[PDB]
Amino acid sequence: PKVATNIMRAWLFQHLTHPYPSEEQKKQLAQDTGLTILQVNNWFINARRRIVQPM
Repeated sequence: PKVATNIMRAWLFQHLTHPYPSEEQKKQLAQDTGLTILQVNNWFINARRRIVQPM
């Protein structure tokens, strides 16, 4: 769980200007994390929603 989260957090911070992984990138992250494409996409939707949310 921690490893998977760190994989996607590292990718996110390396792509803050365009935090939208392509279909191929989603497949790479799913392989590295052990998550499905659906789960990977959900994690990034939530990440982008929480970044812009107010305090």
